[PDB]
Amino acid sequence: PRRTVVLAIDLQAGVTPGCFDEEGVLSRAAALVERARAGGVPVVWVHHDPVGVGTPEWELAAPLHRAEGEPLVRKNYRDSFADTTLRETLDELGATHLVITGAQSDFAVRTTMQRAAAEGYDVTLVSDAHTTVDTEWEGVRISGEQIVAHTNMYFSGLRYPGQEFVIATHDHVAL
Amino acid sequence: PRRTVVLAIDLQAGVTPGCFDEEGVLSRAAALVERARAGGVPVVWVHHDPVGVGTPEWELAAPLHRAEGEPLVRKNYRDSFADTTLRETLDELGATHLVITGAQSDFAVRTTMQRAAAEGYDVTLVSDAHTTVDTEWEGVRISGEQIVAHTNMYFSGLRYPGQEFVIATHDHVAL
Ligand SMILES: O=C1N[C@@H]2C=C[C@H]1C2
Ligand SMILES: O=C1N[C@@H]2C=C[C@H]1C2
Repeated sequence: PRRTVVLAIDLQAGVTPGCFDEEGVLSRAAALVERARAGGVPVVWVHHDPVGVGTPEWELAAPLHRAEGEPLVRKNYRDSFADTTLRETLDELGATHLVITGAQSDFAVRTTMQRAAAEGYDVTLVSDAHTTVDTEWEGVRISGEQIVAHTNMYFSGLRYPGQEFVIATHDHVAL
Repeated sequence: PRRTVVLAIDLQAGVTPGCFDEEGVLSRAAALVERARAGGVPVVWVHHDPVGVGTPEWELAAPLHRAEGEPLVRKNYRDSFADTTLRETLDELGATHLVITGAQSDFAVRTTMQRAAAEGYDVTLVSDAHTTVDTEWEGVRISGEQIVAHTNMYFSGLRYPGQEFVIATHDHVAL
């Protein structure tokens, strides 16, 4: 019995500013959430507490809004499963398939989606609904755009025995 | 009781050719393995069977050589723990800390090191002893060099409760 859950990670006012394609990604994530709501697909929100619990920066970035009855999981690390209520929350919902949108592509999203895969979930990465910022290391710059693209490349070929991984845009993903 | 194990991933003749800094990375991985051997630190080799089991491409890339008594784990997926004897092998050795070198940075290395973190290991990524190739996706090119650099950036800040993650060069890593 496949049950899909939309998992929206760290889409917070203090996280998304300055990210690649910021307005576009936030708009498509919002559309995805609305599509899920209309289809009766559960949405689970994840917030990174070190952004500053109790501050406006911690709250959802516009135009995102949490609806009544939608779980919210708070975390202190990149992995949304690490020392959190996520697994318990997903088990209570009977989730088998996670549709992931959020930020940042190379940190919380990267770590959570691979953890999800390791735990045995089917996972769909929403290719046009995650983002991050430009960075540089070891004397080379890597743009947010490159990281998003490389992230989608990686996920499109990800495989685990008995598990299914799908890459799709926000308007194509099967909910 | 911290026990360090050097985990050398997919350093195969059919994998490394064309990779960024190919000769350098292979030479430093070899040096690391020799340092580990001299220090009595166990080395565990991982080979990707889909490279072509029984073919020369599957075997270790020069100048790497496996020593007597060094375990070898065979796998079919990016995650070296997925449907393999890795965990059993590491448990038998009492491993608590994994020092990771190998290829490719963005596939088998990326997936194995994050899985290792999820499983609860302390992990050290050997910053100058992993590599991959240039690629492109969504109309943007990302060089092997950029992927290696971004991989090291990611790992340097990785955190889990009660776990330690270290980034260090092959000649600096504590064995
Ligand atoms: O990807 C991410 N989301 C939170 C802010 C930075 C990391 C943690
Ligand atoms: O990183 C990697 N090592 C093997 C060849 C490609 C992936 C699997």
